[PDB]
Order: sequence, then C-alpha cells, then structure tokens
Amino acid sequence: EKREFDLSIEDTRIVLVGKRDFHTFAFNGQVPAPLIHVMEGDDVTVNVTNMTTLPHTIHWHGMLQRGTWQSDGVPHATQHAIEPGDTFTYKFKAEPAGTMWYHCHVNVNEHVTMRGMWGPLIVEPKNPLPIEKTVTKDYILMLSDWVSSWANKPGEGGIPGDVFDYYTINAKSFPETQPIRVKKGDVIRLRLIGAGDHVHAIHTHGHISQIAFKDGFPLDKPIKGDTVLIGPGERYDVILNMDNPGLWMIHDHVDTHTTNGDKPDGGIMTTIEYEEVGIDHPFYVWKDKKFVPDFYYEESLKKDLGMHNSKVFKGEPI
Amino acid sequence: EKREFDLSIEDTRIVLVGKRDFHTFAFNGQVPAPLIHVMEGDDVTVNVTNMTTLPHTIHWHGMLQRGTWQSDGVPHATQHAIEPGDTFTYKFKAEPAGTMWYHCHVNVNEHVTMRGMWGPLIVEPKNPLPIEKTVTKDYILMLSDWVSSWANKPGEGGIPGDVFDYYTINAKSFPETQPIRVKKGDVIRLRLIGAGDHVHAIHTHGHISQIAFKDGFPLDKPIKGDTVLIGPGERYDVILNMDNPGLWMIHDHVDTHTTNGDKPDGGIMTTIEYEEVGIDHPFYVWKDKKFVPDFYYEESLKKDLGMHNSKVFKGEPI
Amino acid sequence: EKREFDLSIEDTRIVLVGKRDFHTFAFNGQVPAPLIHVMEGDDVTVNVTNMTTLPHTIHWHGMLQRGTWQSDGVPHATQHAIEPGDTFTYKFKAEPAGTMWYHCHVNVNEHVTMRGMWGPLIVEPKNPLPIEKTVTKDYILMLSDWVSSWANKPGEGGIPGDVFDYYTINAKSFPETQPIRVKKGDVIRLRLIGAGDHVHAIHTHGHISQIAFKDGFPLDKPIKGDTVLIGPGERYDVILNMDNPGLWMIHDHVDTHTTNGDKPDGGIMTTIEYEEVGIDHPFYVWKDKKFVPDFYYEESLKKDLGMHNSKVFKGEPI
Ligand SMILES: [Cu+2]
Ligand SMILES: [Cu+2]
Ligand SMILES: [Cu+2]
Repeated sequence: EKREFDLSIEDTRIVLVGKRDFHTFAFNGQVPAPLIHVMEGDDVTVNVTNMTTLPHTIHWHGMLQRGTWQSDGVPHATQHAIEPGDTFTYKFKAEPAGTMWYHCHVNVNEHVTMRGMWGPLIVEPKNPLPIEKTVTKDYILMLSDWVSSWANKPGEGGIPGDVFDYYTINAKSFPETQPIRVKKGDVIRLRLIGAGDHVHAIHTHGHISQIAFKDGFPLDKPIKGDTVLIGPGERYDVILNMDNPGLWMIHDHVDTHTTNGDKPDGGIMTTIEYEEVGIDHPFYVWKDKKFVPDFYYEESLKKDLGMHNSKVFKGEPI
Repeated sequence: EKREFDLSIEDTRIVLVGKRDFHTFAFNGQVPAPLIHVMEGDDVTVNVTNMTTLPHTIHWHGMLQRGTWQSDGVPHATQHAIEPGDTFTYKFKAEPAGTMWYHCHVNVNEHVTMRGMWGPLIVEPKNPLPIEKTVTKDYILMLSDWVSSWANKPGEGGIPGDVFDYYTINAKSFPETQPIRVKKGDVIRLRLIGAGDHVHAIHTHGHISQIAFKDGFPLDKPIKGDTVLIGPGERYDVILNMDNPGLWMIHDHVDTHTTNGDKPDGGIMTTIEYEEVGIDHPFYVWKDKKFVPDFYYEESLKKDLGMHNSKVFKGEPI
Repeated sequence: EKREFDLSIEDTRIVLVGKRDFHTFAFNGQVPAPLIHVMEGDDVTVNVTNMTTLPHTIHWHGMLQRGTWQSDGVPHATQHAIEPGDTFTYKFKAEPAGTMWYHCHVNVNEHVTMRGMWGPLIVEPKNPLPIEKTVTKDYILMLSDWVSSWANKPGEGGIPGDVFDYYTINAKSFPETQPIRVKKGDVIRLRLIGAGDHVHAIHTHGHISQIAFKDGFPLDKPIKGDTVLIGPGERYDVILNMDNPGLWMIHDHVDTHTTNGDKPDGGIMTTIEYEEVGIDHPFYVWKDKKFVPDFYYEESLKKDLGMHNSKVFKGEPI
C-alpha cells in the first residue's frame, strides 16, 4: 500500500528528569520521533522540512533500500544534506520486516547522541512467526546516553573529554519513566533499540528473557537468559511470558547507567506491575504514580498503520 | 531439601593487590561473599543481619522468585531496605539451575561496583546435561572494576568523572590471582560472572573456549572460540578440554583492564598450569608462587551442598 | 608445507589522518603488520629481530600451539621477552583455520593499543564450507583506538586518565580510508578484527550482514542483522551478498568513534561503491578520490600463500 508522511525538524526543549532539560532538533517537535508503523512491502514517501538552523538528513536504519540508494539519507554519500528551510523527499519500500529505526545522519556524535533525532520504524511481517502471534502487548524502548554539559549548546558536543551523566528510555530517566502494567497470562514484546553511544545490559527480574529477534531478523531459536547486552545501532526483541505475579525491576545492569548526574536510583530503569499484586505497598516507589499510557508507544502500535505523533513525547518549541 | 543460612554484612578491609586496599561492606566479612551451593528445587532460607551503618538488601540474580517476589531484594520495590542492626529473611526455591549470583541492590553504582557486595549462587541441576558430566574441575571467576579514589570513602563513589584503575578476579589483581592447575585429560568449567561495571573480553591461550551456558541456561549448541565478551550482570560458563600441556595465559583482552593503577602486567589475568610441564622455568613469573587452594571456590564446590565461607576471601574488620 | 618468514621490529612514524602522526614499533616498518596467509596444517617458522630500544614478543592469537607452548609469545610465561638487538624464532603449526591475528604481548596497554604492533594471520581451511566458496572478494578490517596525547612519547601511555581521540581501520581514519569497490553479484567477506581497546559496532547500509564465523570458527548457522558488536580480541567474518547497486556507508555505529579529534565525519568509516552507479555525483565525498588498492589486503590475499609486505601500510623510519 502507498503511504505518505510529512515530518518537520524543529528546535525543541525536552526534560529528561527533574530540572534537567535539553535542546533537541526534534522530528515533529517530539523525542522520540513519531512512530512509523507500516506493513512489509508498503511504498513509503516521507517529506522532511528542515525548520532549524543546521543541516540534517533522515537515514532509515534497517531499510535495505533496494534500488533506492538515493533515499538512504547519508549526507555527502547519497544526498546533499537538507539545508535550513529546505524540504527533501524520501521514497522507499518498507523491507525487511522487524524493529527498525530512523535517525539523522549528520554530525551523529552530536545530533543522534544528544539532540534526539531518532524514532522507531516498525515494519509488520506479512506472515508473523508463532512466537510473534503469542504477544499480547508490544513495547518500544529506545536507550540513550546524554552529556549534560552540552544541554543548551546546539551545534556543539560529542567530543573527547565529554562526561556522560544522564541515561534514558524514550528520553526519560527513572523515576520519570512509566511502569509496564500486565496481568498473569500476558506475553510482552520489548523492542530494545540501541539509540545511544554506550552498550547497555538490560536485565529483567522474575522472568525468563527470550531474545527472539536481532536487527529485525528472527533468531533460529530464541536465546534464554535474564540480561541482554545491546550495543549502539543494534535492536533486540525480547519476549517475556508474564507467568509470575509481583513487582519486578527492568534496568540497565551497567550500574553507572542507573544514576541521574551524581545521584543514585535513576537512569535506565522501570518496573513491571502485575494487577494481581497491586501497587498499594508502603515500600513501593510508585504507589502514588500518575500513570501515562503510550510511553512505550504500546497504545499507538494498536492503531491503524501509519505515522503516529505523541502528546507524551512532545517538547516545547524554542 | 530445606536449607537455612545466615549472613552478616560487615565493614571490612580487603587488599586488591600490593598496597591497594579497599573499604567494603562484606557478606560474612569476605569478598567475594560465601559460596551458596544448592540443588535445583531446594527451599532456601537466608537470614541477613546488617552490621554496617548504611542500608542494604540482597538480590538473588537469576532466581525466578516464583510466587516469592517479596524476597527479590529490591529496595523501594519488593521491600524496605535492611536498616543497620536489623535482620531480614529471604525465602525462595532454588530455580532455575545454573551459575547465578547475589548482590546488594541499594545504590549499586557504589555498593556492587566498589564495596564488594556480591558472591556466587551455584544451583546444581537435578539432571545435568552430558557436557556437564564430562567436567572434572569447576571454577568461579567473578570480574570486578574498581575506582581507587573512593577506596576509603564508604557511602561515596560511582559517579560521573570516576576513573577506574583496578580490575580483579574474585577481588584480586594479577600477580596476586592464583594459577588454575590441571593435568592432561581434565575438562574445566569456568563460570564467568560479570560483577563489574565494564564489559570484559576473556581470552584463553592454547585451548578452544566452548561457550556452553548463558545466564544459567544451556545454549542449543556451545559456541566455539577463544574470546568471550561478557557484560555486567551476564554469566557465561566456558568449558575447556585440557588436551594441550603448557603454561597458558587467561586474561581480559581489553588492554586497559590488565593494569594496576598506571603499571602494566596486572588486573584481570592468571595462568593455566599443566602438571606435565611443571613451573620450573627461568622466565616464569610464578615459578616461586605460594599456591592458595580454593581461590576460585574449586575445592568448596566439591564439598557437601550448603553455604561455604572461606578464610581465603576474608578481610579485616573495620 | 614448511614456510619461513622474517620480521623486524622498527621505530616507525605513521599518519592516521591529516597531520596526526604516531610513533609505532612496526613489524617490517608497516602498520598493520605484514599479512601472513597460509594453509591449515602448514608448519610456520618466524624469525623476529628486535630493532627498537624496548622489549617485545609476538603472540599468535587463535593458534592452538599444540605441543608448542614455548612459541606462544607471552613474556614471563612462555619466554623471556625479545631484547633490543636480539632475534627469537617461533615455530608452530597453522591451526585451526580462520581469521586469526598476531600482536606483541609486552605492555599491551601501550604496545598493542597505540604502537601498531599487530597484523592479520589468515589460515585457509583445507575443506572450505559451502558459504566460503560463494565469496568473490575478501577484505581484512583491523579496528584500532588511539590516544593522541602519547603519539610521540614511546615507552609511555595506556594508563588511567587517557583520552581516546582517533579511531582507525588498518591504521587510517576516514576520509583517508579506501572505498570497497564491488559489482552486482559479488559476495564479499569482511574479516573484522578487534585489535583495539574499545568495543566497535560495525554497521553496513543497504545489505544484510551474515555473521558467519566467530574467532575463526563457523557458527552453526550465520546470524542475520545489520550491526555487528565486536569486542577486543574477537574476530567476526561477515558475508555480504552484493545485490543492491548504490553507494553505501560502512561505519562504527558508536558515534564517538566517527570523529577525528574534536571534528565530525572521521574515524571508523568507509563506503561500498558499486561500479553500476558510478562515483560521479556532486554530493559524493569521494567523487575525486585517488583509489589505493590493497588497503584491506584484498589484492595480497589473492597472491600465492606466504607473507606479504605492503607499501600502502609502510611508515617512515624514525
Ligand atoms: Cu541532524
Ligand atoms: Cu548495599
Ligand atoms: Cu611490544
């Protein structure tokens, strides 16, 4: 099916945690960028208007671009970069299927690492595997690493001597992430995307992690474990059978990724909450938490195929 | 079977190498903590008494905690932290089988990374696989990374700007590690545990590394190679057929992990010594080494199931 | 067959990119060291003459050294280091087959990390697998990370505090690497060698990466993806079917590995060029590039088995 989407690139303020804000060059003014959810084989057109003062592109990471290399989105290799004020059109077939993503390919050490120029590109297989068909809830987790010294210095950063100090899932750090809420008998798919500069070791308590897909491609047999080491650019789809009611941590097991600046108990961390046990526990950090749906695109993935903006991810224009 | 153990948490001084000491919050005053060696399906009870001045927990990494989530050991999620002077009891079934471990889950960027709050939990399968039955000697290697600027500053550390400078197997750096002593025909199992903040690349000379288990679970077929990339929280069991008499290095292949402070020839490094070739070689660093048995818990793993303390790992009370 | 090679170790100046030179201890005055290309089972002799003022060895990484441990090349373990002015002879069988390499084993934090003391050791199998027989072009990419502050301070470096700032394929950074030139129907084998201190995440646009070998050993089935996480010491052979004409980036997806000093658009990066689409494009960085053959040993690997020096990699004597 033919599908046509429009994206703008806007100077945008976001807040990672507390008072830690950041200047971003955000697609449709949100970080992560809009979800693009299409069927394997769809013919996609994207029109990208640059409303910032710096050049950009969009590269579609995981798209083979068969016969369409001039839409690969690499400045000085497949196109002239999109200059401020200009519009560029990308045209490609959505293939192969799987957890893909898209990001700017200009000055990546700054733009992708710390300017939020990334979003998920989910391509549905025409014929999903049996394991895919057991999934009841589908989550996207984009992992990023930020250097706060460059928070309000657009056009700069991503250089030797940088001190990484904030770590996010979908551009929020714990305790401002959202819980993953389930019931016994659910099967969840965690689509982990290595959007950052660091390796992350994603560990889930109380459950068997079934690493079932790498870079969109199904593994011969899922690998069982409890910690998934994921590097920059990689994607892993982890399937978890929700057979064990409780309150359960999901976090980066690299301990320096669980801090917010110099404070512990932050960074890349959330929880799985089963409705069977409830959250009314005197010790529980999130007993009084106001839940925000769609923080992992888990509701938007249930909508009709297309591009989905998010009020959850929208920042403030600069 | 029902098994009941006691642990204290004590302020403890350990020495990594030479004159490099560290302040630790040690389980039973030792680092690594006591070996817990039990059968799959055993009902384990652990009474934990906090004799330090900071709060702690024990998380049982790899234990599914089926129906026992309140024993998962996460402060502000599954319990209130164990306050100084108090005793908390963990109750869980030992499952699944494999190389597991335990560690504090309070302020992990400090407590786990640099206060030695970790030990091995070995759960024997009721029906071991054929490859496991070939094993003649079993070794536990826990890999850690230390920041010496915080050595004597308990309650501080694990923050942006930290400079890692010491690297250990079971809390010692080379040359104060111990040789792995074998004879031709032996089959050894190295249980590698990523207790640290960094990825380690464990390389063994003269032999084929058979990567046979990840996070306790058997891989469909062992992966053959010579270098095992292991990240924080992961465990890998590597089986080696001892068919090649000589003196053989095993070391982290990340070169910055083989230094003691700014001196070369240290960190995560030991040798494999075959009795056939002997150690009487003029060039050999360890020709006159005082051998310490049980440095990899290789002697304790042969004893009756239960908890094993060791004077080898015991520090000095602070 | 019996094969005998000579290597000198010489103080040598190389240039990574632009004006960024480095003092190296180079085998035959080149970095990477000469290609050794032999058949599985060949009996190799290497006479190594030290013409520098520091001690060195050569370790043959991936060589089992069955019965030949005293040729393993580890100082203080299998030999006395080779002193200045001295000659040491290594004798071993070339086994097993695969992408192996060789490097000094003295003060590796300096000598291997930043003194260029490494080269490829390709051992051809007697009976290649069906996937190996589909390969039309064979490339060697040795990945390194450098600390420029020690560039001209031989005998120093590789210590806590170091700031890594240059990243290379075969001792050159983009834009001074060379394009990989193919035609439709080609099948290329990228032999990736983790010669550096860092993990690298090698990402190829427009093609499916088939990760087919680890540490020289064939994987049960190739793993499909687009990004290969490769750690220090590891080797991965990636097979790519060239079925998609275009100009395509290959680069390290850790974004801080794509900078030269504090400048973007450098580091571990090159392109694949299909002859069908040409290079005459106004936006293309390398439209006017002077192509230098054998930058990936792609020509030398086609020559008769033996040792191959390279003018491309030759530095200047110091
Ligand atoms: Cu951009
Ligand atoms: Cu603690
Ligand atoms: Cu050397």
